[PDB]
Amino acid sequence: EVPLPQLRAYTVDASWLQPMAPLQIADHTWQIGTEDLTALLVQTPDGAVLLDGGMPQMASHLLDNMKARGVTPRDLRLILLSHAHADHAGPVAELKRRTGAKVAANAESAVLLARGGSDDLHFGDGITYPPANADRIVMDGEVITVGGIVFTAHFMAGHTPGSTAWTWTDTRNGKPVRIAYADSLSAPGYQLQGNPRYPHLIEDYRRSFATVRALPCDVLLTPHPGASNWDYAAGARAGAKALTCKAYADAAEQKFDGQLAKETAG
Ligand SMILES: [Zn+2]
Ligand SMILES: [Zn+2]
Ligand SMILES: [Zn+2]
Repeated sequence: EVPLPQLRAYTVDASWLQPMAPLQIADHTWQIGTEDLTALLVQTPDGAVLLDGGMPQMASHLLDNMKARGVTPRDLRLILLSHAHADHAGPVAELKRRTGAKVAANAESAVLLARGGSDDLHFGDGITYPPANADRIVMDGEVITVGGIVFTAHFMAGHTPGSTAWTWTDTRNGKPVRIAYADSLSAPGYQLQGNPRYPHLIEDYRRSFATVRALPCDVLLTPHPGASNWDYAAGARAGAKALTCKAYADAAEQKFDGQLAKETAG
């Protein structure tokens, strides 16, 4: 006689959980997550912004890195998200409890975050995390300002309904640097065609390829750094091989077209 299976934890490649010291991207922007998951700290005179936190177990590491940057828990003002999957929004509930931070997200991302990633359109309950509430709902193109840095939301639905690119202008060498943190454009294991839970999935992805292509984008970063050819473990040449937003979108579209053809054949 055979029991039901044990719950299966969401396990990931070791590099996704490998701590790294803060890596500066521009004057006010740092990568503070792990070697293979992005978490961006943007430091302003009036407090800090975090874009993504990575996995649930990364919360204390993020706070240690924030401390090393001179940002105390009370100084963290705002959390923004690429998308509300466990490997990017994982520690958000805990960060809210341990810091001053409030969350701003679009309605789709807010709804998914509030169910801790459960009943995912594609993953079901396979990949979940502690639920958190959004404090502010943003609309497409809406801006949020913290200590004079202005962040713009660009909706790029597909990977999740609420997938979002965030853009802001930092400086490097007295010159402006237009940073584009573009969300994932993957569809890992997704049913793309005739998906009853996401009927216009293909059209949304196609629109999202165009959105990403057109972002203001001197430097592209992505939640999975490898998608944009970043190597956080490579120090001074971490960003050297980084893709443009144009090249990222193109590569994603080509991958997506191949996946569509494979699905039709499958
Ligand atoms: Zn400044
Ligand atoms: Zn995801
Ligand atoms: Zn991911």
